[PDB]
Amino acid sequence: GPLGSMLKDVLTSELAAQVRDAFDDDRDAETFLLRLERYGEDLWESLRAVYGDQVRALPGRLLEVMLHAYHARPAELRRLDEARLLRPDWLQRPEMVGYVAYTDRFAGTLKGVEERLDYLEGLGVKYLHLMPLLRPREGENDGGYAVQDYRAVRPDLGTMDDLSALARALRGRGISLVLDLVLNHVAREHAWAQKARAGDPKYRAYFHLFPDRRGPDAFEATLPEIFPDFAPGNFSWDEEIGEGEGGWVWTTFNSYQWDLNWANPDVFLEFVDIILYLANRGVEVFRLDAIAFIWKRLGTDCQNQPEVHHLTRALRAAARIVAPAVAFKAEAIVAPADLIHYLGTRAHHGKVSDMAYHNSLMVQLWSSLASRNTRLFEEALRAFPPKPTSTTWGLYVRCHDDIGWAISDEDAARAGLNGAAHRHFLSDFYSGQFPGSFARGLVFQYNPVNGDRRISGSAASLAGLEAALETGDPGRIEDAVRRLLLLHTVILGFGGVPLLYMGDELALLNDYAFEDVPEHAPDNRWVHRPQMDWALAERVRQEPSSPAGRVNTGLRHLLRVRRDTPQLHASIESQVLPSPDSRALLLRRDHPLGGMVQVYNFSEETVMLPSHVLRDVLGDHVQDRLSGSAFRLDRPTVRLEGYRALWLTAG
Amino acid sequence: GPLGSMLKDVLTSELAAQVRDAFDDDRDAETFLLRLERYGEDLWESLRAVYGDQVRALPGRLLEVMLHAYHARPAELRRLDEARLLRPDWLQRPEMVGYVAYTDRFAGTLKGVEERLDYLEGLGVKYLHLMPLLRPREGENDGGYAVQDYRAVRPDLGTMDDLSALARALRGRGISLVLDLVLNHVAREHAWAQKARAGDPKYRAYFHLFPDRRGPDAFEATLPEIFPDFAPGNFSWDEEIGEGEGGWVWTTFNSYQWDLNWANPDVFLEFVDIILYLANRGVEVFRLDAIAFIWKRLGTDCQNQPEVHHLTRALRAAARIVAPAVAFKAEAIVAPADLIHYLGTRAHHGKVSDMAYHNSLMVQLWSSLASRNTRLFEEALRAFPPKPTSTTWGLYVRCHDDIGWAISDEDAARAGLNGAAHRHFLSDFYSGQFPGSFARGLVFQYNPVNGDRRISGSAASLAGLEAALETGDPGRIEDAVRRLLLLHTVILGFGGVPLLYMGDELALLNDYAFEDVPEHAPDNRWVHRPQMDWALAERVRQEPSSPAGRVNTGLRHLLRVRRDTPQLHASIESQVLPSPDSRALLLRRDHPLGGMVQVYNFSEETVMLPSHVLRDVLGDHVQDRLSGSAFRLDRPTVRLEGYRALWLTAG
Repeated sequence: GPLGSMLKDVLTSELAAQVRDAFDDDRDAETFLLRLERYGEDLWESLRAVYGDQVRALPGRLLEVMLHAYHARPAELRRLDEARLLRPDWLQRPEMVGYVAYTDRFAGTLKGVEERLDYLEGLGVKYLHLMPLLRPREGENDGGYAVQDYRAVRPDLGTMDDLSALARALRGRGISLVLDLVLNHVAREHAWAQKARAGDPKYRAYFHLFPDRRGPDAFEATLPEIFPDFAPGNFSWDEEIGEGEGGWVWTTFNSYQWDLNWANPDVFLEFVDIILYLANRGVEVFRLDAIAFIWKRLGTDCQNQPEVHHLTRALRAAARIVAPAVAFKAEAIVAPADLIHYLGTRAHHGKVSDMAYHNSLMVQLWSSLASRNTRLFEEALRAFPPKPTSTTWGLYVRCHDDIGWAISDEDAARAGLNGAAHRHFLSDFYSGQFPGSFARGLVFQYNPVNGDRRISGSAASLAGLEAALETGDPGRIEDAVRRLLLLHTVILGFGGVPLLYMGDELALLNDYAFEDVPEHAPDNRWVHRPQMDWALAERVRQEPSSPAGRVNTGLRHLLRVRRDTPQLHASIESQVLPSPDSRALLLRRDHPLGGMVQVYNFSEETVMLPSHVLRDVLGDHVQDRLSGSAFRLDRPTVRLEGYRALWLTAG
Repeated sequence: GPLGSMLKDVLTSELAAQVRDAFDDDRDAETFLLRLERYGEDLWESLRAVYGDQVRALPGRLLEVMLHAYHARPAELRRLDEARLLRPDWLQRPEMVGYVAYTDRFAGTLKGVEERLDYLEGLGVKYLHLMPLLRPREGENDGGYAVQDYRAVRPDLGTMDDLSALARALRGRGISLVLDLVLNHVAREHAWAQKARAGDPKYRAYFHLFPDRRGPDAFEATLPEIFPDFAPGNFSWDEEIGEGEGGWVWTTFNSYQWDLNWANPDVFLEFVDIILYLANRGVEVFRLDAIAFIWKRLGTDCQNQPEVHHLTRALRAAARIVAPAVAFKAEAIVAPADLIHYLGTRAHHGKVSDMAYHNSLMVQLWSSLASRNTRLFEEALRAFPPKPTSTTWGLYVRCHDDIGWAISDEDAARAGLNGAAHRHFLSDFYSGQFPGSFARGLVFQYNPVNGDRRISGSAASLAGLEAALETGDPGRIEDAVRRLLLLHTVILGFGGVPLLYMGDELALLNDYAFEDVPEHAPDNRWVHRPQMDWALAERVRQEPSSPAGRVNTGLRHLLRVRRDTPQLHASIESQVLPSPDSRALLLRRDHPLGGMVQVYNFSEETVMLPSHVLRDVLGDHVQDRLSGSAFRLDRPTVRLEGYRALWLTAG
C-alpha cells in the first residue's frame, strides 16, 4: 500500500543517486542505470528471498563493488560486452565447440597455452575451460578445487597478468576463456578459514561451525556421503577451532574443503567481488562448481534448496550489470525437472544461468553403449521439461570427474528395467567385472553402507580401446574406435556446446602412473586426468591410420559437419522419435529449413531399421550430412552397420 | 583466392576508416564499428545478392546516410536502443498487447492520441500501430496507402514534432509506436513521380515505365489482379509520361499507386533514409506494407521473389546498426513454408524480420466459426515449419483490409475437403448468402474471370451481432458475444502479439455510412473502418451487461489472464493436439513450468469431449486459467458448452 510503496520509491531513488554520483561521464551513468533497470528487480527480489530485510542494508555495499568494477573494466572488455549484447545467441551457434584442460597438463603454464592456440583453432575450438588455476592449498588439493587464494594464479602457471594476456590472445582467435567459480567451499588454509580459527567472529561466520556432535549428528541424519573413502560424513574435527579444544566444521567434500556459509550476505559480497575481478581479467563464462550444495537446511539433503536459484540469479545479475559478456554454467546433478530450474523457468523471474551440463545425456550414452539397448535412453530424455530457448546445454562424453549412474527408478521402470539393478550392472560392466565387458574403468567411492559405486576411467579405456589393444584383435580395435566416434557424434549433434575433454581427440587411455604420485594415489580420478601427449598428437597428424589417428580424423570431420549444419542451433531441442528396434536411437530436430533425424546404432550388430519411421518424418529421399551419401526411404529397410550414425535431412 | 581476398580487405578497411573519421568521440566510433561487425556481412552480402557489383559503389553512400542518422539520433532513443539490446525478447512477453487505429478515427489528431493514453494503458496496450499518417495524395488515397510525402505528417493530424512528442508520451507508458513503411509504391503525386513525368531520367528510373503494350502484356500473362473493380490489371496509362503521348506505368494496386523500381539501388537508399528519419522521431516497429511485391521478374507472379528477403534483411541491418531498438514486421500473404522466410531461416544468414502477421490463423478462425469444424484448422497449422525462436507472430481477428480465403488445396484435402469448394462456401457464408448464416459481410473485389471473392465487414458484424440485434433474439445475441470472445481468446493464447483492432473491444458493427462519402463509397473496406464511439466506450464502462459491455468485460478479463500466464511466451509455439471431436480445437504449449492445453469449442453445441486426450498430456487434475475452476480428467468426459474456451494446466 502507500506506506510500502513510499519506502520502495525512496530506495529506488537512493540507488539512482549513488549511480549518478559515481560517474563524471553521463553516458556511463545512464548505461549503468539502464542495466540496473533491466536486472535490478531480479537482483533485489532474489536477495530479499534469501536474506529478508537484511538486504535493505545491502544495496549500498553491493553497488560500491559493482560501480568500482564498472570503472575498472578495460575498454576492450566493455567492447566485448557490447558485442555479446549484439549477438545474444552466441553460445547456441553450431560453430561453438568447447575444449576442457588443466593448464599444466595441456601446456605447462598460461604462456604455454598461448603457444598452442593454432592447435585449438585448428580443432575449431571457440570455448576453452581451463581447470581450477587459482592458488590452491599445498599438497593434496582435490585437483585445484581446494582454493587458498581467489585473487592469485597458482604460481607455477603464471600470474594474473598472464591470465589476462592469455584471454586477449584467445579473443584474437574467437575463443572464450571459461573458469571455475569454486563458490561452495574454500581450502582450510584460505585466510577466511585461518582467521575463523584464530577467533575472528566476522570470519567464523563465513563457515558452519559446531562446538560438539549435536549439530553434526542432527544434519548427518539426512545427508548423503560424497567421499566416504576420503572424508567420512560431512563434518570434520579441527583442533584449532575455538580457544579450547577444537570444534566441528561442515566439510561436504574433503576434510580440507570448508563449506562456506551462504546464509551470511558477506559471503555473497565476497563472491560478487571475485566474479567481477576475474571478469575484468577476461573471464567470459563461470562454471558454478557444486552450486546445488550452497544452501544448508536441517532435515534435508542440503542440495538444490530454493535459495540456490535465488543466489545464482543475484550473482548473475550483479555480474552482468557490470559485464554483460559474462555467462554462467551450472554444474548440478539432480533430477531433470529440477535441472531446468538451474537454467530458468520462462516466468515472472529472470534467467538463473546461461548453460548447464547435461549429465543425463552423458550417463545414457555410456549406459546404452553397455546394454546395447536404447529404450532407457528414450525414457530418460522424454522426462525432461523443455528449457528456456535462450539457454544452452553443455554436453560431454567425459570430464575430470568420475561417472555417477544418475538413472531414475521411474525412467528405468518405463523401459522395463529395475533402476537399482541397472545401476549395479553399469558399475560391474564399466569396472570390467562383467564377463565379456570391453571396459577398463576403476571403481570410485564404493559405499559399503548402501552399495553405491561410481567409475573412473578415460573415454578410450571405458569404450574398449585399452582392452582391444592388449588383445591385438582388429575387430575389437575397430569396434572401440567406432564406439568413441559414435559417443562424440551424439554430443556434437544433440544441440548445445560439446565440451571435448583434453586428449579424447587422441583416444588417451587410463594413466595408471597416478599411483606413483603420493598426492594423487588415493584418488583414482587421476587415472583419467593424463598429461597431454604432444608426440602422439604429431604422430596422428602424420599417420592418421592408427586407432588414435582414426578417432582424430573422424572427430575432426564430425566437427566440420557440425559447424555447417544449421539444424544444430541450440535454441531448438532434440526430441525422441520412438525407435522400432531397441538397438537404435532416433532423435528428431525441427528447423525452419527442414527437419533432421539423427540415427544411432548403439550395437556392434548390423541393424536393418524399418524405413517407415524415418519416411514419415522426412519423406522418400534423404541425404546423410555425415557421409554425403543418399537413401530412398520407400524401401523396406535402412541398413545400419555396427555403430553407424546418420544425420538425415530431406533431399 | 589472394586477389579476391585482397580486394575484400581493402574494402573492409575503407569502411572502417570512414566510420572512425566520422566520430570525434571514440566510444561512438567503436560502438558503430561493433554494430557494423555484427550486421555488416548480412548487409553487404544481401546487397550483392540483389545488386551484384553495383553494390561496390554503394557502401560509401549508404554509410553517409547511416553515420549522419547515428549523429542525429536523440540521446533518449540511443537509451531506448540499449534498453532493447538488454531485453531482446521484449516482443515475446505475455504482457505484450497491440492496438491498431487510424489516428483521426480514434482521436482526431496526434495530440488527441495523447489525451487517450489512459484508455490504451487501461487495456494493457504496450504496442500501438497508427495507420498511414504520412502526407497522402488529396481525395481517394487508399486510406493513406498512396503516400505523397514520407517526410511530412498529414497536416490535419499534426506535424513531425507532434509525432515525436506522441512517441515520447507513449514510451512514458511502456507503449511502442508502430507505423507502416509503404515501400512498394508511392502516390502518382509524390515528387519522384512528378519528376519522372517531367522527364528527369534519375526519377523515371524509380518506376517501371513502358512506351506501349509490349512489356505490360508480357507481364500480365503471369500476374494476378489485386483490385479488378478499382484498377484492372497491373498497368495504367498516363498521358503525361514521356514527351509525346504518355506511356504505361506498373500499378499493382490502384492506378494512383506507382510501383517503385527496387532493381535501382537509389530506391534502396531513399528507404534507408526514410526508415532512419522516422526511427529518429520515435518509431519502434515498421510494418513492411506489400513487402512480397517489391521485386518484379518476367514470367512470375512478381510476389515473394528471393530478392525480397535480401532487400528486407539489408534494410533491417542498415536500420539497426544505427538504431538497435527498431524491429520490422512483415505483411505477406503466402504459403506457410514461404512465410517463414519473411522471419528467418536459422542458418548462415541473418534474421529477415522480427515479426510477421499470422494470416493463416485469422483465416482458420473465421473458417471454423462458419463450418463448426476444426479439422481444416488442424491441418493448416500442421503445415507450418517452426519459426526462429527469437521471432514473433502478430495475431489478429480483424484489421483494415478485407479477408482473403488463403486456404491451400493440400491442407483442405488432408481434412477431407475440396479447397475451391470450401473457399466458395466461406464467401457465400460471410456475405450472408448461405441460408441460416449469422454473418453480415460484404463481397469485395468479385473477379468474374475466376470467381475469386474477398469479404469486408467488422468482427462483430461477421460474428453474428449485427444480425442478432436486428432479430432481438437473446440466444442469437448470446452466441454472437460468445463467438467474439472465443476469437479473441485464441489470438490472446496462441503465442505472439495480439493486434486488437480499434473498436472490436466495443463490438462495433459495420458502418454503412461509408457509402455517403464519395472518396470511400467505391471501396466497401471502409465498412469496417469506423470512427471510434467514445459515448459507447463510456456506456460499457458504466453498464457492462449490454452485448457490447459483455464483449468489453470478457476481453479485459482475457487480457489480464494473458499477462499472467507465463506459458504464453512467444519463443514457444502452439502445437496441434489432434482432437477426437471435429467441433473442438486443442492446442498444446510446452513450457519449463509445465505444459498447457488450450481447448476451444467452435460450435454452439454442447461438446462432451473425451477426457483421455487431455489427461494424457496433463495428468488427472487440472485448472482452467480462464475461469479459475478445476477438472478431474479421470472422468469419461469434459463438458464444453457452446463456444467454451479452457486454458488448462496441471494442478
